[PDB]
Amino acid sequence: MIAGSMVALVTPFDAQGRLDWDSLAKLVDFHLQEGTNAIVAVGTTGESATLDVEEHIQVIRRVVDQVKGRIPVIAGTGANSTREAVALTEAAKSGGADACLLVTPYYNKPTQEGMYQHFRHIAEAVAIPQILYNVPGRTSCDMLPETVERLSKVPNIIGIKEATGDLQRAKEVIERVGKDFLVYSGDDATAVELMLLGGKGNISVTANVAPRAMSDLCAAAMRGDAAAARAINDRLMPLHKALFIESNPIPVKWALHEMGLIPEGIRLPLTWLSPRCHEPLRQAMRQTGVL
Amino acid sequence: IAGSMVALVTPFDAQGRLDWDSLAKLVDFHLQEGTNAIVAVGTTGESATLDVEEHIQVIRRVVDQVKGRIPVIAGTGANSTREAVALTEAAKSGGADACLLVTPYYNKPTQEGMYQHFRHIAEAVAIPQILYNVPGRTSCDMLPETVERLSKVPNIIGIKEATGDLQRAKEVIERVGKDFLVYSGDDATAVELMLLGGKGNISVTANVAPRAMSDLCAAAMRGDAAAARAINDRLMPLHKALFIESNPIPVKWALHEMGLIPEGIRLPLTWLSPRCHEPLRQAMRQTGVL
Ligand SMILES: [Cl-]
Ligand SMILES: [Cl-]
Repeated sequence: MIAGSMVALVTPFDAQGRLDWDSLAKLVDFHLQEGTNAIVAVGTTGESATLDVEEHIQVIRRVVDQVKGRIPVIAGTGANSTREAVALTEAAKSGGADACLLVTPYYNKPTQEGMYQHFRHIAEAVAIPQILYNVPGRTSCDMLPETVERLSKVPNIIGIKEATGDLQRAKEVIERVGKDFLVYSGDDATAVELMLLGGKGNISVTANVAPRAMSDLCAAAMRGDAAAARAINDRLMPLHKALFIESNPIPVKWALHEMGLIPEGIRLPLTWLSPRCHEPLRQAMRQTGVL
Repeated sequence: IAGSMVALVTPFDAQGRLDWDSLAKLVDFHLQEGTNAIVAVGTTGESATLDVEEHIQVIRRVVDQVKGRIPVIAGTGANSTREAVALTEAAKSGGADACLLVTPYYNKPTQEGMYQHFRHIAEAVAIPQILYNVPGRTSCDMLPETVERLSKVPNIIGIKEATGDLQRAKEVIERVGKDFLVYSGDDATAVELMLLGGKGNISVTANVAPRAMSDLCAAAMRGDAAAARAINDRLMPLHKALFIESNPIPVKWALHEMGLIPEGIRLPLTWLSPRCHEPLRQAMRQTGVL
């Protein structure tokens, strides 16, 4: 089921920037062992922007083939061209993905109607479940709740990753969509509150490094155990903050390399975490018991 | 590379196919009306929805028609350094005089990552390169300290500053060498950026008012503030209405109304909403374009 703690998985690169399949296999085994509910491969945390079409499908198949159906595998397949998004989404389907996550078009600032038409088009073009993703702090556009509600009535559009961290927005979306349309957090610091409001999962950067804790956090929030959920969240807060001290996924790749899970590669225009940021993150990782 | 530089639309037919005859009409319109350069396949040209093959073909077609009469600048930015290098290499082979490279959108690089991205591209491809800062689209802002660093890299010849912030414009102009040229990417304020020492405007409004834009840039660049401002003030209703919905949705409606292009635009962009037709039509009539 496409709910709970879903890791926004990094894509590990060796120091020359090439895909590191051995390291990817370690990460997939770690999630399998620690209670992660789903894996999101080749999204923003996975450096979607710097993977070419051939690499995008390679990663998806390698994750799908290793997971062997044990938990869902969701593929990032958004683009700011409708045509490209269709091609990425068809590739995910061919690759064996259970669902796709599609960011709102970045850069070109479509109207709300253009957002509707874009997602309506992709939903009809490719028969795979699709999850919308609203992150205005990256895309420079905001899919408003009225538009989310319209798309919630389309076949194959199963939910939304809402990344604004605006809990008034979360509540408005949750109120306006059917109970079958699931609202997931895209903001690790506030995800507990979004799930307590009725959301059904967290597509999480923190989960890369604290998957068991995040799995426990989502389960607690999702059953309404507010005290338990907030307790884990409050303990993780320094790590949620540190993991965005420079743009995600720079901090989390540093953290995963410190854990011995991945190599030091990251592709331009992203850079390895600045040394001025290493202390706050290392401290958070020790404090939460991750390292 | 200076003056009124049109941020040229890419015309499509009703089924979304490239309309080469319409493109040629537009290039002739600019040649006749005093436009000083053409920026092909940028933001106003729907770079996002052109595939690699289409991108280069548009550049090739514009270059070949222009025949050296005015500079042709190609939009070649990307949010992957690897992609940006390929676009830039392609434009150079295609005969572009320069390339315009947006700062990486969506993935929010650090300032150091911006430096390394642009310096890599400037080393990789021997074609003049113009930086492009537009935080309202990219969700990152290239700060003047980074602009200055890059202004020392060979091959990096200028910057299109689209923030509309004239204190930002002044800071950039003061920090960089007199050889590194600062161009406006905000039509409403471009006149002031040129009066501050900027050297052109990479303009949406020039698509529909090329003569007026050319006259405005020439006045601003020789320091005739009164004449530059009077032209700009005249055009202001059009500058505003051309962003009533995200550019290039309004300007494509305007160019179709003028009879210059067909009514095609590629998803996720949509044809101008009906409620926006009147204010734009009125602004075009007020300003003498229609
Ligand atoms: Cl971030
Ligand atoms: Cl706009």
